[PDB]
Amino acid sequence: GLGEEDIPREPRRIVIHRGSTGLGFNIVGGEDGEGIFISFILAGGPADLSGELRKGDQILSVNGVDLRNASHEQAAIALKNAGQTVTIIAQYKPEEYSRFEA
Repeated sequence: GLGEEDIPREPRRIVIHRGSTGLGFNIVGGEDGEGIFISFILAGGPADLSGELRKGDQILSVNGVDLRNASHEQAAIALKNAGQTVTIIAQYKPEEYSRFEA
């Protein structure tokens, strides 16, 4: 069925050190079964300088807090409260991201 043939990418661990405005990305999703996806990387911000996160990554967890079925507000709160050194588990899911961004 739909999604069964998506290419699975291995989840990755990305450690981000918070900067003056945050972690340097934005998120969409957290509603209607859509997970939390990175939609924006701020130029020069922590996520950018790390070089690892990208648009279309789903954030699976933040500091071990599961965000697979979290609301958008829950995800934003988790990111706000994650401290100075933030451990993100992300999985690049371009097929899904594309289906949800249409």
